[PDB]
Amino acid sequence: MLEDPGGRPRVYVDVREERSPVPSILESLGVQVIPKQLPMGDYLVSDSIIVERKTSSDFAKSLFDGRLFEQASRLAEHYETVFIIVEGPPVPRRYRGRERSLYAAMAALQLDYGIRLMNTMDPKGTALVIESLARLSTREGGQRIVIHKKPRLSDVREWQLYILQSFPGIGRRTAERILERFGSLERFFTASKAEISKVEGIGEKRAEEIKKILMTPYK
Amino acid sequence: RPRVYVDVREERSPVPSILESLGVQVIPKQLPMGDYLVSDSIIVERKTSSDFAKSLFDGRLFEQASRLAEHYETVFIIVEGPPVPRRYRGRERSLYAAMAALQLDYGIRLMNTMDPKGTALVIESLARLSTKPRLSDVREWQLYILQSFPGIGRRTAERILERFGSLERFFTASKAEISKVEGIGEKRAEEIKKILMTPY
DNA sequence: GATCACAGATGCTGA
DNA sequence: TCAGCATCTGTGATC
Ligand SMILES: [Mg+2]
Repeated sequence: MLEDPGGRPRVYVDVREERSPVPSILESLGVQVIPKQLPMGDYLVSDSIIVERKTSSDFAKSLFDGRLFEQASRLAEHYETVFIIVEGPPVPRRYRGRERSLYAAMAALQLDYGIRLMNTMDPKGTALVIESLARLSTREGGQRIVIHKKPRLSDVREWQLYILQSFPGIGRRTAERILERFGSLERFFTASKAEISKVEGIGEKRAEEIKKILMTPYK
Repeated sequence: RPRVYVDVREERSPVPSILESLGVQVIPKQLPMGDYLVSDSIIVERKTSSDFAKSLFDGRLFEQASRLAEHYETVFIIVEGPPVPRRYRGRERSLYAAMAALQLDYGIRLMNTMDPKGTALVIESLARLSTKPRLSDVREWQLYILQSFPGIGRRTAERILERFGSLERFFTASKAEISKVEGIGEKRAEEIKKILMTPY
């Protein structure tokens, strides 16, 4: 339903991912690819889409590490839309028979925290899926769809949001609202019980908690 | 014991037999659309990889996607086989793009399985499956929050709070003040203040 | 036609 | 994706 094509295709790569064949492929499809340290995940696609890239075997490996679902729930807490892209065959040779595990995980990542899975065949596939997501999610809409003014994509904003999210009571939406209000973390970290409760979604109780955290001296 | 309703016309599929033999109660119903009804909320659509592709290029896939999405809260399309069948090497851009569009514009969820075994494993999983961290002492929330800054460990978070005794105090300290803390140099300090001070 | 208090709907966080 | 519950809101009783 969203109609209009958006701006210059742009995404941020986390540094740990920078190494991939993926970024060069991405640039080769005309996507601007900016390598930065992101709080989480490997590709920042739009303000509310994070992408975590995993080879089918790292998918497997981290399922049994315990790594997978910790990472999973973090991503799902902080971004409104999480894509895990699995690159290569869903079940690698080395992992046959353990398939009941793998597919079960997939079904759980999907139902438990609403994460979204794409399976790609190679880097180029991942690079295509990322590029399409980038394009699709930009796009401002047509019939009866308001267009809002949208914050420019940045890593610095992402961390500003990651830092706000770490507070009790402060989640995805509120962190955003806190930024539009105060314009700055430091202006926010400086306001009063009163002013922090002005925010849609925060009450006296959560405001008190926040203030008390900001101010209580450390023994 | 998970129940799943299988549509009559899916019943030629190899999948349901495997389902049966994993303890899933396979019941045939006459489905309004879809291949397996996993709950009232959750419908599954099973397509072979080159069926997915064939129907991408017919324009049936997106028509089907439409009805699935309108008539059910959650929609899965399980695509059995490699995402890009040989017949379609060279149109992959078109395939993945459709996968992107299915998820962002229709909200539809995809799985990719390697064969009927996987598809049945996935279905069974869903059938069953729908059947810090921090806790409030202020001192601890403090060490948590600081530790979500780039580069900052627990030991550095400690030392930060030793020097400045308060977050509010740290959050307003000078680049020079901050970068002197042990385990925060110029590099990490620059980022911190950039984070602290960059406007919307 | 305005306030208000409060009970229950909304919409969030946190996973 | 969704439980659990904080925050918000619509309602209707009163002035
Ligand atoms: Mg990764």
